[PDB]
Amino acid sequence: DAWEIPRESLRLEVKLGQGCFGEVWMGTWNGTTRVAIKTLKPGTMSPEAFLQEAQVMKKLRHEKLVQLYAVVSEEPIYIVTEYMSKGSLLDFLKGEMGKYLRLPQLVDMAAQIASGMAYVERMNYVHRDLRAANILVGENLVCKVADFGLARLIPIKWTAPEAALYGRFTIKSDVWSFGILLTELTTKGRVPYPGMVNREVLDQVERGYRMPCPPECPESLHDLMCQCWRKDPEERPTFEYLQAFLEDYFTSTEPQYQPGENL
Ligand SMILES: Nc1ncnc2c1cnn2CC1CCNCC1
Repeated sequence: DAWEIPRESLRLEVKLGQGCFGEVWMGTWNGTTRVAIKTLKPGTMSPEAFLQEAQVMKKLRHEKLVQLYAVVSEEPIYIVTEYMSKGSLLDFLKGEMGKYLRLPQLVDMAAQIASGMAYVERMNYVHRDLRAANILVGENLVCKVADFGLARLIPIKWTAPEAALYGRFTIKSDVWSFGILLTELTTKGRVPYPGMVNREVLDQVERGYRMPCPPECPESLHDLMCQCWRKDPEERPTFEYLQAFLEDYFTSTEPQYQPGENL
């Protein structure tokens, strides 16, 4: 790969996370470009298994997908990507900033993530783990889809039933997850299905249960969520449709919107 860079060119500065996969750092590339750097522990995971997230990232390029910059392919492995200054969308919604986010910023964020996924749709990829913990936020409220560790070319509260039960993962099961993501945005990052354990969630959703309209969220936005949660996967809307609806929301759908205490 022309993706390869020399080890001298990477300076790992501040640690940002741990795991069984390894760890993630903020750093510099070529002493100029700020970057996110992902480490594998040479022992714990397969080298080929860790490198697969990068393999898929080489083919995909879009302004709302976190961009690969470089790799170090030999053990110890490093994966260099663009640095997203504000952490995961989940931490952003739950944190100091969440207090001031109102519906117009939240729906814009939704529109951006929809655009990223529309690209994934057009390329015939599936993400399979779309949720606020796997979206990253940059300067100026930019949201980008991250973490294609599971993403192929054909977490039960975020997973569509047909996927969780029978392994049928498609772009339409991603659309379900997007519905769940809309509730994370509109509740400031609260865990979906509050007070329900996982075993209870599978049961309920199979029997037709769906989350109610979150406090102060317009019913038209809840109705979009319910479209993303249709039992029949092929009756769920496309990411191209969702992008456009969200982009146009405040003119076409909710032109009379007024600010409230939380949304
Ligand atoms: N590209 C990135 N920029 C900034 N932080 C990052 C990344 C990639 N991963 N991380 C670490 C976050 C830290 C918050 N929890 C989700 C993972």
